[PDB]
Amino acid sequence: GKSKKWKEILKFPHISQCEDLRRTIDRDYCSLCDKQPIGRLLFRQFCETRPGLECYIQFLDSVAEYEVTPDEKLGEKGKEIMTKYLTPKSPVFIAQVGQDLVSQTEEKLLQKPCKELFSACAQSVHEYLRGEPFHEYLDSMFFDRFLQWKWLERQPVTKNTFRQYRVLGKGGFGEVCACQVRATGKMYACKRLEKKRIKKRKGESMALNEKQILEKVNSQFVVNLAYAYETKDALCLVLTIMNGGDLKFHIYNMGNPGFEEERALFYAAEILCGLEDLHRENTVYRNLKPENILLDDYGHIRISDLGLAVKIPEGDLIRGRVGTVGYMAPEVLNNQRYGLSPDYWGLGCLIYEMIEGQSPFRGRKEKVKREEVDRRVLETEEVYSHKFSEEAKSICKMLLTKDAKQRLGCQEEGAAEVKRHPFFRNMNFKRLEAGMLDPPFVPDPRAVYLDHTDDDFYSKFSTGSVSIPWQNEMIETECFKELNVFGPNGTLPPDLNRNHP
Ligand SMILES: Nc1ncnc2c1ncn2[C@@H]1O[C@H](COP(=O)(O)OP(=O)(O)OP(=O)(O)O)[C@@H](O)[C@H]1O
Ligand SMILES: [Mg+2]
Repeated sequence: GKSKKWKEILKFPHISQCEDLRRTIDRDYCSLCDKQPIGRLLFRQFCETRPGLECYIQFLDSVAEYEVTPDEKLGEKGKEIMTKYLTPKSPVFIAQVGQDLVSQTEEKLLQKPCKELFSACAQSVHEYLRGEPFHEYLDSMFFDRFLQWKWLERQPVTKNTFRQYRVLGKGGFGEVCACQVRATGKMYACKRLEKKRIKKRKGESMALNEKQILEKVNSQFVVNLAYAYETKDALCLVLTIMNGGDLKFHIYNMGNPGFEEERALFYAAEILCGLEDLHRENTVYRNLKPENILLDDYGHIRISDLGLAVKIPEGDLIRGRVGTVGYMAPEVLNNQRYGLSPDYWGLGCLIYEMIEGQSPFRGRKEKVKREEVDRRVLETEEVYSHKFSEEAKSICKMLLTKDAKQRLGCQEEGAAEVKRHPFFRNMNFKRLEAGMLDPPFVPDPRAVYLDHTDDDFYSKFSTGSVSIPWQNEMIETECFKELNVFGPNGTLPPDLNRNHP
């Protein structure tokens, strides 16, 4: 439900207003033609204009198809790409790949198909497009149009930018509205943080830390920040909305308690991919527990509640002793200096609890004081049942290795070590990362499953819209599709023409 007036509020500014942006935007190929959703479409749209560029995009498109293709049909899709782009006769023959590079891929398929067959040629294409095609696209009307989208992105976010609907919960610092953008109609979830609740607690530092972690992560498996605006009586964090309920609910109230191993595997796989993205920024999450893994409407999961997460300077350790009783890694309970390893401890606790329907150190039916829980965590070896394949016992007791020095993924290799583990022997992370795999359970839609130091913090926190999620909102809500229109027969529309404003 877009507002009746949306075409105006999202009206492109005239190109003449974007001059500041033009000189300040850093002209990085990978950012402007790929990381930024709308710049990606604008560049691809620029390549369709000239013919002989268009085959390079058609190629990269099919490589992406081939990299997820079911392993049974991998080489079958390879042959098709070979007879379309890697053969001199074909009309969409890509020449900047070189007759060398293709002759090598020709025997790569004769030497059995792997997902990285065409990865060679693809880089050859990206190395070319970064060159001449990019700098034409910059001095073209499609980057002028990209600047207009950026102009709208940087526009100021206020309470009137949204519609705050039913409240889905209550939080430590405030309630969690279910807000909608007026112009686009996209649904999000507000995290309302009452003012004085921060002021009395001196929680500014941990509030700003959360906002900053949230906006620096672009992951499918971690809640994303789309907006950070301040109001007269709160500070809002607009995030990904997740209505599928949380994992705790599905482990216990929907479960046996517990999942089939194959069901738990899917969840683990995504949680693992989620942790990998946090760990690219060398950020540690530390709050892994079932009730913090949320499900969306399609049935996929994301990691929620990052208020306990901190960036770690590369090659430096942190100290904490924070978390939840029974989901705290040994090194945390001992208040030792640690790195990212607590998060693989948490993976072990999440895979165990999903298969067995209870914590690896606390019976679902057990009364135990906090002390004995921790004692077990540090001293007792957990037990497994016939609910666990050999493969699943293995991964868990490796992730639940007391000594974080011999714990999975805690070596230089990292999460790559964990994906290889035989528990994911049947999991295809490329297709998972691509959404090709169907979640095991799909949730039914209609279900319930006062000074200047503050003025400083306020403005540091209230930075506005986040770039990547805001451009995705435009595309998703077909606001890009409708508004991104040019002139009849490839001519300058009036908003991109300097001759008449
Ligand atoms: N991404 C989201 N989408 C929809 N609702 C969400 C989302 N994230 C959190 N919530 C809701 O927020 C409510 C709980 O609030 P919140 O997590 O902020 O603090 P809490 O419940 O007091 O405990 P804690 O923060 O320590 O986990 C729940 O009702 C949950 O459904
Ligand atoms: Mg919270």
